[PDB]
Amino acid sequence: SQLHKVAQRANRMLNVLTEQVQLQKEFYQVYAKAALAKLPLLTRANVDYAVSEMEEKGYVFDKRPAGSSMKYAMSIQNIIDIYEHRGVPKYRDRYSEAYVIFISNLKGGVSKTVSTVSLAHAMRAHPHLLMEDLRILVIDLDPQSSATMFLSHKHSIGIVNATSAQAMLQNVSREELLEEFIVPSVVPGVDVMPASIDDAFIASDWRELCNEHLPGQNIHAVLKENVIDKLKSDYDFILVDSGPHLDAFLKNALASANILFTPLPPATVDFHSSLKYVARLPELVKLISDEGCECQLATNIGFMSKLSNKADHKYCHSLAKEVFGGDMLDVFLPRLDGFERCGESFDTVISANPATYVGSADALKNARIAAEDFAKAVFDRIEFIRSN
Amino acid sequence: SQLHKVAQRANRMLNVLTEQVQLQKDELHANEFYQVYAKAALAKLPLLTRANVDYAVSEMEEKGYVFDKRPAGSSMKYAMSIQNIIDIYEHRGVPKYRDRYSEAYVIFISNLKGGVSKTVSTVSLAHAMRAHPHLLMEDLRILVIDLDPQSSATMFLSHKHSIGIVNATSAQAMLQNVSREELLEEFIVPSVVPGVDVMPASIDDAFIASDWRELCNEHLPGQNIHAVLKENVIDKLKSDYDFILVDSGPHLDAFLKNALASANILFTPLPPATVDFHSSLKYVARLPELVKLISDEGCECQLATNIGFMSKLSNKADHKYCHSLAKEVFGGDMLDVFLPRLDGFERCGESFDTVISANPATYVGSADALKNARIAAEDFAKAVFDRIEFIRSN
Ligand SMILES: Nc1ncnc2c1ncn2[C@@H]1O[C@H](COP(=O)(O)OP(=O)(O)O)[C@@H](O)[C@H]1O
Ligand SMILES: Nc1ncnc2c1ncn2[C@@H]1O[C@H](COP(=O)(O)OP(=O)(O)O)[C@@H](O)[C@H]1O
Ligand SMILES: Nc1ncnc2c1ncn2[C@@H]1O[C@H](COP(=O)(O)OP(=O)(O)O)[C@@H](O)[C@H]1O
Ligand SMILES: Nc1ncnc2c1ncn2[C@@H]1O[C@H](COP(=O)(O)OP(=O)(O)O)[C@@H](O)[C@H]1O
Ligand SMILES: [Mg+2]
Ligand SMILES: [Mg+2]
Repeated sequence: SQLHKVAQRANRMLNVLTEQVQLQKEFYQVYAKAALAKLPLLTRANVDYAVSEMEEKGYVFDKRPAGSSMKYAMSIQNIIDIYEHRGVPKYRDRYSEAYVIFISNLKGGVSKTVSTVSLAHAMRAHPHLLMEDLRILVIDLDPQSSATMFLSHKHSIGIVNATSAQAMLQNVSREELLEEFIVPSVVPGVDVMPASIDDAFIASDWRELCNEHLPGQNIHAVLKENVIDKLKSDYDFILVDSGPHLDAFLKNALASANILFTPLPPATVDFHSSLKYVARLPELVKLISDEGCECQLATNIGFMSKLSNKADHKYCHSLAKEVFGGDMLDVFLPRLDGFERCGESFDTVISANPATYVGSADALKNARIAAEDFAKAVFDRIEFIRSN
Repeated sequence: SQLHKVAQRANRMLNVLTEQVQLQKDELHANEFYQVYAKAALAKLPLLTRANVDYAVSEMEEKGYVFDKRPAGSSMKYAMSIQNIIDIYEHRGVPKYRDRYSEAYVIFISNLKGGVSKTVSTVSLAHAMRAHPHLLMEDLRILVIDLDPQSSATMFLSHKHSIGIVNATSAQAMLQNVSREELLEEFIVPSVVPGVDVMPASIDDAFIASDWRELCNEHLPGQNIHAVLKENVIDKLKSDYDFILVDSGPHLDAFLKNALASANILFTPLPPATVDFHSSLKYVARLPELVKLISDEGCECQLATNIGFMSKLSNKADHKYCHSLAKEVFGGDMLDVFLPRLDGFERCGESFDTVISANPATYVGSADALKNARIAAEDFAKAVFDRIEFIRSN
């Protein structure tokens, strides 16, 4: 019974490791005052007018020493406050309930996680969307916790116990969710409900686990009802990311989504595997419905992901347009060195500090712009869907 | 309901692309594996000498055996393939592995924490043992059973256009319960290295894992749901392979339980980062419980032991520390060799090549890098082979 023998030493080392991590436990972006004029609706004159009026009222802007005289170091919140002061409404002023996005595809490694966390940070901080003052939550439902690691700071969560899966089973109050399950990401305004390796055991025993702690509740509606419905007034966008496993987490994510996006890989074979997922989607929803709840799933938008300037890639892109037609996004996510490098250190191209970036400055810049163009394209497609 | 319309079109496009893929398929040739040895280098191998190699070659040629030769400047020179070397050992009367072990030994490199190298380790172990310079006299027959719908093992083992669109998968074989002969002819496919075969996987298997219980009750009425891989596949191929390695995704589902119930031994790749190592130890502590659950609902696992090894290890300060903790946890069951993080592995990984199969004439990296990683795979495979020999012979 040596498995027990090694298992017991393992159990003891865990407590030793947990102590080592708990004994170890920021956005870089600021704007010069003059730089705000480049933003929509702002001018050098109206920014100075709003700034002086706010300071007269008592507001204090962030500043940082610039050699001799000290200068304004506008944070994203400072900019958002300036738009508010000037009477520009926020996104929540026209939509009164969180919209749920699920970037999904049974084929793994196609960028579900990177496009998810990039979309969240880039919508928040997009130059043209700051006036929208977006509140965004990313719910991680993959036990591998890739979204969690991208959104938090290494020595911030350390060992996570309160996970999205735990919240689903415990069925707590809006207040407890906000206070004990949700954690802020590196970019203020974007939050994450983390995941951990222990959730793999939760997924495995979902049936029985639901009978015990959630007697009578439909097994596919647990995330929507015990978590998302309680946070509907606290966020403008809620993005769910799960692993590629066709299990309870994936089904609960599907049942809670308002819209789906499918990242489409460009290599003929990966594209082929992705189409099988696209072809069986209606089958999965039917299955969910027939045995419980209905998905208020609007449409499924496709976008090429990790696209390169290669004959075969352009060819599959041609085929994707044919398959998705109108539901094809006009913007794609290019394969770029910036995404690759940031991916290595679990940074989003929006959160990576350019001063620390171990790579070409241009590569980081180009990737940020790609993420911004993709986020703007997604935001506008969603605006069209919700405005009609 | 445009969801149905997009699906319809996706389906039509699928059929189109299937045909286009099938037409591009290129049949694989066993005599194409790149590795060849100079006749003179054979004397460096175990049990061979300059004189007994010269005698063996001459005696074999006299019986009609023909060794390939290639122009090398001023003369044509022998280009010895691994099969030619295996045949020289046989000519000399050296027994093979199957002459002392008559049933396949099942290995499962497992860990619920993902990206720890379960796949690259499995695939590198399979190719590197078969083609290890010091294990050629064993003439090994190795099968890799891919049970991950993402099919990473399948991709590493085959050539892009050698396999085509996959339908006959490991998961399908488990449900169809076909004969030994049908498995050998319709499901098993050869990898780029002769002697190492693969039972492939495909994205469709994700639906099979999800509906497992209903599918078993329907296609396999009355059979224990944890005993399917062992009884419908592996037990039938026991005389056909020396080692059978199983690779599944990092999901606690039927494929992983079926692999556990089938293995003779387990290896746990242990990642070097504190938190990853931490997630791995949670898996190691829960193993007994996993095995116990399977025992309670059906079959008993015959898992000998669980050997741990450091994977993607770097000569770093923090890594050295976790390596110490791993020793304390696994103790005598820690392998002495580790798989280091190396650019060769990373580059080969991007093109789904094994560092054993990668042709140095095509490698888009430094020659030293590929060579270093090939040697690291060979050292790891020999250590694993030696450890299993000790267990099986004592
Ligand atoms: N556009 C891109 N360009 C370059 N690398 C990318 C891009 N999108 C994702 N990646 C990288 O590809 C891998 C797979 O992406 P990931 O988001 O984890 O996929 P899923 O979430 O599909 O498994 C990661 O290692 C990631 O850093
Ligand atoms: N924000 C995060 N939260 C949790 N885990 C993380 C985070 N960022 C990275 N990780 C995990 O920790 C590891 C850190 O890599 P490592 O090379 O040890 O880092 P450093 O060199 O930062 O110690 C990764 O392989 C990953 O599994
Ligand atoms: N020793 C290594 N050095 C460098 N890269 C490695 C090494 N082992 C694995 N990798 C790379 O790490 C990734 C994860 O390995 P993989 O075998 O797929 O893990 P699992 O099978 O753990 O999901 C792949 O991109 C792979 O090529
Ligand atoms: N042996 C294989 N069998 C099936 N799919 C493979 C195999 N080797 C690689 N692949 C898949 O095909 C892709 C090949 O990359 P890609 O950039 O399209 O290649 P090329 O540029 O070779 O067309 C990988 O991302 C992987 O998903
Ligand atoms: Mg992911
Ligand atoms: Mg794998």
